[PDB]
Amino acid sequence: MQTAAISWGTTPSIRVYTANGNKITERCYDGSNWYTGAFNQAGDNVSATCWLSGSAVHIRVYATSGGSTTEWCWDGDGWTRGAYTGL
Amino acid sequence: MQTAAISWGTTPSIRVYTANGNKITERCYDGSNWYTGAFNQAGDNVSATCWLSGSAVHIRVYATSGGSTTEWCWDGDGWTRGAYTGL
Amino acid sequence: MQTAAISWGTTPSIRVYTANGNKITERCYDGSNWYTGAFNQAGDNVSATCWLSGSAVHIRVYATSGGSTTEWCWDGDGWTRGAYTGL
Ligand SMILES: CC(=O)N[C@H]1[C@H](O[C@@H]2[C@@H](O)[C@H](O)O[C@H](CO)[C@@H]2O)O[C@H](CO)[C@@H](O[C@@H]2O[C@H](CO)[C@H](O)[C@H](O)[C@H]2O)[C@@H]1O[C@@H]1O[C@@H](C)[C@@H](O)[C@@H](O)[C@@H]1O
Ligand SMILES: CC(=O)N[C@H]1[C@H](O[C@@H]2[C@@H](O)[C@H](O)O[C@H](CO)[C@@H]2O)O[C@H](CO)[C@@H](O[C@@H]2O[C@H](CO)[C@H](O)[C@H](O)[C@H]2O)[C@@H]1O[C@@H]1O[C@@H](C)[C@@H](O)[C@@H](O)[C@@H]1O
Ligand SMILES: CC(=O)N[C@H]1[C@H](O[C@@H]2[C@@H](O)[C@H](O)O[C@H](CO)[C@@H]2O)O[C@H](CO)[C@@H](O[C@@H]2O[C@H](CO)[C@H](O)[C@H](O)[C@H]2O)[C@@H]1O[C@@H]1O[C@@H](C)[C@@H](O)[C@@H](O)[C@@H]1O
Ligand SMILES: CC(=O)N[C@@H]1[C@@H](O[C@@H]2O[C@@H](C)[C@@H](O)[C@@H](O)[C@@H]2O)[C@H](O)[C@@H](CO)O[C@H]1O
Ligand SMILES: CC(=O)N[C@@H]1[C@@H](O[C@@H]2O[C@@H](C)[C@@H](O)[C@@H](O)[C@@H]2O)[C@H](O)[C@@H](CO)O[C@H]1O
Ligand SMILES: CC(=O)N[C@@H]1[C@@H](O[C@@H]2O[C@@H](C)[C@@H](O)[C@@H](O)[C@@H]2O)[C@H](O)[C@@H](CO)O[C@H]1O
Repeated sequence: MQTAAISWGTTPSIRVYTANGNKITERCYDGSNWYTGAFNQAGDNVSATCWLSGSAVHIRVYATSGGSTTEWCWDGDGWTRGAYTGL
Repeated sequence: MQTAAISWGTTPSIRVYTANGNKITERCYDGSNWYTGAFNQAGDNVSATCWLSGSAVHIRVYATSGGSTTEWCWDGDGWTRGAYTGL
Repeated sequence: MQTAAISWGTTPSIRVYTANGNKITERCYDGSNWYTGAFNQAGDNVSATCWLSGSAVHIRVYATSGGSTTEWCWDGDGWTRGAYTGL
């Protein structure tokens, strides 16, 4: 089981991505309880990065399944497939 | 052997967490030599994130041992167990 | 195959490091297409962190090959070996 962690803002908000059993899932903290996030994609390995434009977070998650990495994008309205390609 | 890296401030300070042999340890840079940090917890996988409140760093380390992830918190006065729960 | 991801600035710029087959490589985004970066070093595991001094990025990549981690530094003019030592 393998994780990636990101955080932003002053609360802060935290997101922890966990790869387990070929599934990546997401747990979320926004200042009170931890909860399960919307992100669900295939993979055995995960990394992530984020940035703020004002108060709005943008997240990129790099989900690797076997020999292929897929980027997933959060830009305020759902998870969308990004343009990233690997070697 | 698997690592996680965080950094903050303008020096910068860097912390590198290494999982090896079911032990996670910490090496630290604050502008001169690298040294061994106080963090020691069980795990075969590690991620980390941090933020600043003014000059004061807050660190969260996610230590995974088998099928369970535990959060460890640095908030200026020692490492304490966090509220994070996984699936 | 295992990745690390960093990002900076407002574009943003993103760097994704991938360890595969004992080689770590780098893919780069600066606002248009993804491209292959200059970084190439040995390892089966990678983490990374970065910071800005004004507009200038500084990157540290921690490349682990077997039982040894080596730090690699980007400070505006090529990749150089850092002072990091592990246990
Ligand atoms: C508190 C919370 O849950 N916020 C989530 C929110 O997730 C909800 C679920 O709580 C609910 O059960 O289901 C609905 C779908 O019917 C939804 O998935 O979704 C919102 C809207 O996308 C998002 O809240 C925003 O979060 C940011 C954090 O900076 C900010 O506070 C903003 O004002 C909120 O509106 C939350 O979604 C999670 O966080 C995202 C950044 C991303 O990680 C998601 O995958 C998470 O589910
Ligand atoms: C330079 C240094 O060592 N700072 C450490 C400091 O660690 C010391 C050890 O050096 C000494 O050998 O043992 C004592 C215990 O008897 C202690 O563990 O501990 C201080 C206080 O917690 C902390 O320094 C603070 O670091 C921040 C960095 O932003 C800042 O400069 C502040 O002004 C300092 O007081 C250092 O602890 C390390 O960094 C922490 C953030 C965390 O990573 C720890 O696990 C590290 O040991
Ligand atoms: C757009 C781009 O490619 N920028 C790279 C640039 O890489 C070039 C290659 O494009 C070309 O094919 O080969 C030459 C060697 O002959 C070179 O490797 O290299 C520049 C200069 O080092 C660097 O651009 C700078 O990037 C920063 C990003 O913040 C900023 O925009 C600045 O103004 C640019 O000058 C790019 O190098 C990449 O990014 C680095 C941070 C690091 O990740 C490298 O390993 C990447 O190759
Ligand atoms: C926000 C931005 O800089 N660009 C968006 C486009 O690219 C997506 O995000 C960037 C950061 C990088 O992760 C890409 O791989 C990813 O595809 C995106 O394609 C476009 C879609 O309409 O939206 C831009 O805002
Ligand atoms: C600093 C903060 O926002 N909350 C602290 C509490 O939660 C701890 O930190 C947050 C960021 C998250 O990592 C939690 O899982 C973690 O438990 C903490 O329980 C409380 C203890 O007295 O202190 C708050 O400051
Ligand atoms: C930029 C800085 O704080 N120090 C540089 C020196 O150390 C290198 O960078 C730091 C952040 C840390 O990663 C070290 O392990 C790494 O060696 C560097 O040795 C020196 C070389 O001339 O340049 C400093 O600017």
